[PDB]
Amino acid sequence: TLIESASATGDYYLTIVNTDTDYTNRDVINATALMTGVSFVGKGTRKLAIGGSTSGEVSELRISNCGFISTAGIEFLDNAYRILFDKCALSRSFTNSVIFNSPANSGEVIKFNHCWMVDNGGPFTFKNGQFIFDSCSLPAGKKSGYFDPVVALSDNATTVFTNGNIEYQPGQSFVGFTVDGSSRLSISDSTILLPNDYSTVPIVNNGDGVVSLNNCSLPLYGSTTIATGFATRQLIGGLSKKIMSRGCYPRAGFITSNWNLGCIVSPYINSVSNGSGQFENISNWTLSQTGTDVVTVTTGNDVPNDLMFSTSFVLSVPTVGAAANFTQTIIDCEPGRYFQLGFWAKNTTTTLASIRFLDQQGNAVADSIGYNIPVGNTFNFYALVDCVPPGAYRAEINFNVSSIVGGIAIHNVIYGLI
Amino acid sequence: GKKSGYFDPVVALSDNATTVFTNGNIEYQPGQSFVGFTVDGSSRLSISDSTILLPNDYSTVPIVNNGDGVVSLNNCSLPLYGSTTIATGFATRQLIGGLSKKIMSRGCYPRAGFITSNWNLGCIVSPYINSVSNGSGQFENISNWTLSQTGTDVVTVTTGNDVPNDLMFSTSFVLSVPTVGAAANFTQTIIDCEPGRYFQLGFWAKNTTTTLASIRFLDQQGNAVADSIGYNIPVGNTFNFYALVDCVPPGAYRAEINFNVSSIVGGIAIHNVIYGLI
Ligand code: NA
Ligand SMILES: [Zn+2]
Repeated sequence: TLIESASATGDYYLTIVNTDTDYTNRDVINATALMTGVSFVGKGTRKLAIGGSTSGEVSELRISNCGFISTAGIEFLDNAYRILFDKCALSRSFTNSVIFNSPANSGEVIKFNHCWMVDNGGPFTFKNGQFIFDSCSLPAGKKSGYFDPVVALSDNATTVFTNGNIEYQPGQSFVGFTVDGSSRLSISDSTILLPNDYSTVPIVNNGDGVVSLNNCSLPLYGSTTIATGFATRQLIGGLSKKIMSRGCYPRAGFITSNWNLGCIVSPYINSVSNGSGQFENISNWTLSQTGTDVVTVTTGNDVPNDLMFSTSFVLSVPTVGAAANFTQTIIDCEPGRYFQLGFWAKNTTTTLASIRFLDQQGNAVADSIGYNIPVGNTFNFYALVDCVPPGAYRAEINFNVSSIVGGIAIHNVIYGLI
Repeated sequence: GKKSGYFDPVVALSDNATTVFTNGNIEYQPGQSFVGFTVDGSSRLSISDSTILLPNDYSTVPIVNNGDGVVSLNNCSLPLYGSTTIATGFATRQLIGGLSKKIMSRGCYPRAGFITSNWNLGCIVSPYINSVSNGSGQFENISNWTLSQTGTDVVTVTTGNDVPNDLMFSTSFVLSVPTVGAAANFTQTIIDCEPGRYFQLGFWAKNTTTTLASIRFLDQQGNAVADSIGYNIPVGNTFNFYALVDCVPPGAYRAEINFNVSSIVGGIAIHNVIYGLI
């Protein structure tokens, strides 16, 4: 354990260089390059530097069984790439955690293997570069009074997060990943664990950014505060529509009668069309009367927020005898795969929302799943995450209004596979 | 790169070998160009969460899939924009060569985006990721296509042998504009859309009229769910490959590939139209 003294000055406590600038010797030297078995305990003022404009290429360096605790971060300089952090701790950092400010001749396959990265007080700045997280855990929480330890991708950076855990402790709530410019984030075979009071989103996708989720355990049931102030109760924020998810599932299941506790992956995984009345008509929907009087439908400007749409459908029940079905079907079904269904609603009549799955001949292939929307004068988000049944060809979203004189505003209807 | 004067350092799978390439980088230095992976027999290659980086004058393909081989790409950064020399002499400007049609790709994307007005700089993953049918006139008719007149006189369409190469099809569509007043749309729609996932669109064209090619996405009721992406095909007397790689928009149910010809007496030969998800 190397504890930095209080009198230590400068910006760096350790700089890793290669005074051999010769090509012939590079592979010979870098094959055996090793730093192992040291815990560095800083005082939050000095960084670790890798490379340098005057250094030879620092690559294929194994940093194994090492700790970088309470430092001012790890900074990549010129000529630093393919560094292997092999089971290391990078925790309790001050001001910065990892600095990659697009240095020259740097960034190829930088891998964190089984790394413990928690309680940091500064961002992971990935301006370009290629970063791999494998069986890592982060962020747990942030250093109180400092900056969010966000993994911030910008320019043309890529980041893989696989076989790991994205978890926040109770009382911790901040964005963990941001994707900007033409950056890309891929998360696979991992768990994302959010405490009950988590009120933002773990991932924000901006610009030309891409986010892809693959066989991940997701917190899609239980919370009514996730993504407070976003377009929907969604796991991925931002306005970039380049969102992909396959094989993801609710962590420990989903109580299908409590759509009020549901969360979707993203509002852009949506094969519904005109799901918020943005066409200023009801194209892709049919309204089938079932009572004595006529239920009416219109498109209005009463919305919970205008982050995606400024319109909503409004179904009106003028008499106790009026009743109707408001229906759209979506040809987008893969049996055995989970789907997401979501919508905002403000209901003052009796509305039964349901989904069922039909085959190519229109036969229902399984029992429908219904949910009575609570009555009230506020918008609330509802979502269902469940598995597509065998034989399904098209999903059918239906709203049945009846019984009570009033109406329901329906905003941003969403259905897609995750 | 390769050792100068020696053999290609190709990763050559034969018989019943398997190979996984994950979390890594497949990159060639400037001035280096050779096939990096070959798949033969009943071998299988899977590439995941990796980058494939090709220099400016790279002129072949990094992967060749032969026989009963399988190649699968998963969430990879691909060089799909910028080069007109990739896969020189192959059936299309494609990243995977060979004749094996067992090609899969999900979650792949152009490395740093795609300037959607420059289809002349586009590259596709594979011509076998194709849900277009009769995309090259191989049926000797225009099944799955519609010709709709929009001007005076009549634009005509035939299938003929005018091709850039015979590696996949020996036929092409030929649209002919007889007068300056003639105009028509030549359209196929493909029900194969996953919102949020990238698509590939590609075709060979040799154009002496005014041809606006475009793709747009329609819902199940035929409404466009986003602005169409159009590309004016350059005029000339040579075949060139054009491609667009972009993201399927929300609400998309069917992709609509359209060629609008008008204005100039002449024609356009269209060869090996390709659309699929990657
Ligand atoms: Na269909
Ligand atoms: Zn893996």
